[PDB]
Amino acid sequence: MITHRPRGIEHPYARSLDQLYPAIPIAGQSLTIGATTSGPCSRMRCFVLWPEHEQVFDMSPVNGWQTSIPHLPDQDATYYFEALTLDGRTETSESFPLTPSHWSAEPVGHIDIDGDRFIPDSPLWLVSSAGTHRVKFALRIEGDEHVVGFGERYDQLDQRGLRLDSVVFEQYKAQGKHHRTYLPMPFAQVVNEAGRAWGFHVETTRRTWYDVAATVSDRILIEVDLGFEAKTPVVRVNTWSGSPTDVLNGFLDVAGRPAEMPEWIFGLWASGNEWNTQSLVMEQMDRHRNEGIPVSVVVIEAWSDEEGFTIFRDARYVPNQGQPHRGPDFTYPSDGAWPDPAGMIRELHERGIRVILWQIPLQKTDDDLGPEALAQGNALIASGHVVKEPDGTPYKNRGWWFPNALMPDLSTEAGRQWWTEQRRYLVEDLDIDGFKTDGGEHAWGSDLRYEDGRRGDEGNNLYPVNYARAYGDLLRSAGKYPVTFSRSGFTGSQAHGLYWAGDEDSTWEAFRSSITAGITAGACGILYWGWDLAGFSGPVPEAELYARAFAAATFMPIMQYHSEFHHHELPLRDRTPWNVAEQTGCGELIDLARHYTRVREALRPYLVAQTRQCLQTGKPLMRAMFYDHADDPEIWAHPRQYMLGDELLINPVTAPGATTWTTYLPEGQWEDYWSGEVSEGGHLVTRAVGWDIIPVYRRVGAA
Ligand SMILES: OC[C@H]1O[C@H](OC[C@H]2O[C@H](O)[C@H](O)[C@@H](O)[C@@H]2O)[C@H](O)[C@@H](O)[C@@H]1O
Ligand SMILES: [Ca+2]
Ligand SMILES: [Ca+2]
Ligand SMILES: [Ca+2]
Repeated sequence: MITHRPRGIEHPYARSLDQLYPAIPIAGQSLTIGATTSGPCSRMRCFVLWPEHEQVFDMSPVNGWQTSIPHLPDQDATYYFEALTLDGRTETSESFPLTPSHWSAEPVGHIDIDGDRFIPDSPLWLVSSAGTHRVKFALRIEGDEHVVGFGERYDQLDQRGLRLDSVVFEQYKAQGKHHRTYLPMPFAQVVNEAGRAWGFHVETTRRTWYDVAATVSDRILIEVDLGFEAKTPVVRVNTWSGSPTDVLNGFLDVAGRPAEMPEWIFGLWASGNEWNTQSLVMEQMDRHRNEGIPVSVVVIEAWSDEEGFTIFRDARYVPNQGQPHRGPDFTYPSDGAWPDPAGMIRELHERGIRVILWQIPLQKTDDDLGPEALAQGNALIASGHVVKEPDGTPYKNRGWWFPNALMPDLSTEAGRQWWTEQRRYLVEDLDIDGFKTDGGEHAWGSDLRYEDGRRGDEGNNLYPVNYARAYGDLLRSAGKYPVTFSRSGFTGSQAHGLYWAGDEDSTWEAFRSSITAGITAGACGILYWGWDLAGFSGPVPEAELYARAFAAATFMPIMQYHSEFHHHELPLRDRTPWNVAEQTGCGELIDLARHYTRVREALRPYLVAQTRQCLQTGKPLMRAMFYDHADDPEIWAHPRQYMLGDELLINPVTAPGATTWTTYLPEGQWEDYWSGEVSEGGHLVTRAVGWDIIPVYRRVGAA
């Protein structure tokens, strides 16, 4: 048969071979029409039925076929495809509607917005006979203003001069180079060089695009998807002005505010994907103890049966019909991977170490699965609590990671509870302390259905917010802090747990990119942020990178090392101080990890106290210079310097071969963290940088 889907697979940054490009066809511009066949074909044509004119296009093959209409007429039409199979059948497709759109400056909708930066007659509305699909409007920016926000960004702090968008996506590595993110938000601050700021927030969970004075040097062009249903269009844009802090506080009053968190999150977090037995985990924690490199949290990713992510690997149990297990349901073989998971967790607690288990918001449907995971899958579908296609059947994951997996519907209390009830015994009976809530970026499709009544145009970006929320609520209901550790999010994510910057190679550019990610994330109210120090993917980082990154990571909100799955191949890829020391032949890295973990522990009361202040003030912890020094033009030339709380100015060393490093100190008296040497502000200062030093300066208080 012939397959044609007007929007295609709806990969946000890519197009399939069976769609219209553009997906919302535009009168005047060109229209590319693709379709696929399930068997081989010698020929295919596209018939287009306008009122008085018929046209037939000989499509060219890329089993994909394609043609294009160079200048699209402004009339409603219909189209269908005719293919000739190699065996001589003529196949014919369904009938499809073509309703070309145009931009009009007529008051089709209303943009509800205050403040004097809105351009009164900039609104353009993309309209057809089907309705109103997108709006395009503008805000003016002045020659001394800088733009920071749009969530976690990996390319640069100041977004002025760039074209970007805000859609949840998984960009596997090089997020900076590709200009994408796991955690965007349709919000930004605009900060001038006299200390005053304004901000804006497009109140939607639909996709938004921004041209931040790239095309028009004094205009921020905003484009907003109005969505599948296409209803009289009203777009609400919240706005604030005052100090940079007033503006971020504005947004948090709407979006949500960070939670209180227990002090144990500020110790070193140990992680490695190939710690996949109880003995591998304990071997590493005993090594931490014996080396004097204290760890406060261990993350176990490869803990489960790798089918349902609810049961420890090799656990034995009576089969359930998909209802939740309790802890006494399980017997653990002595010679299995996890002989006594409750015993591991108890012992680790007795040592002061908390345990976190990886989770994914996907239910595998491989044909390899055992009976328990199939039953768990059928029970999820049977509950109704599954994201659905327009036809009502379950959404099958369109990615190549976990292909065709189901996606639990976490849009309602009942669906979140259904999903997390399967995991409750882990918290209540085995006593885990939290979850690495990975993923959430898998929902592609404008026309998907959620139980809250949203379609995919609004629900898909909202998914990771609901997802982190789900597990937080599980943990609260079990008497524990909502320590979730997530990589994706949206407006609302501020209130739900901790965040890390995702997947990167072990490179200097990724180190730089990660700093930028933490600062930008802080600037949109993601307070509890971390990253995989020195990178998690590929060969172990070179010694110099690990040294510089470990140092930097000591002065960031969440400090952890992690390593990617590598099939248990050789050499070992752990980012442990000892493995990186052995692979690099630099035994000194173990001492250095001792040194900086001692600094980390001494830093913990400051991290606790400054976090508490951040909750009241609204200011980030990992804090861009403009929050306290926006009246100093010179801060913008040093965008990878940042404040850690009110008192410390941090400047990581991000270049190999560096023996000195230069820092810009803002106005005031400053004190070298390591030597006590006093410098006066308003000046550049230079520091020797042995690997035991990262430039850090403390404000000099009154005597
Ligand atoms: O064993 C659990 C799980 O491990 C790997 O995935 C973990 C990986 O997922 C994302 O990429 C995160 O961003 C990383 O930090 C994590 O290490 C395997 O790929 C997966 O198949 C397996 O189920
Ligand atoms: Ca049972
Ligand atoms: Ca005790
Ligand atoms: Ca198979």
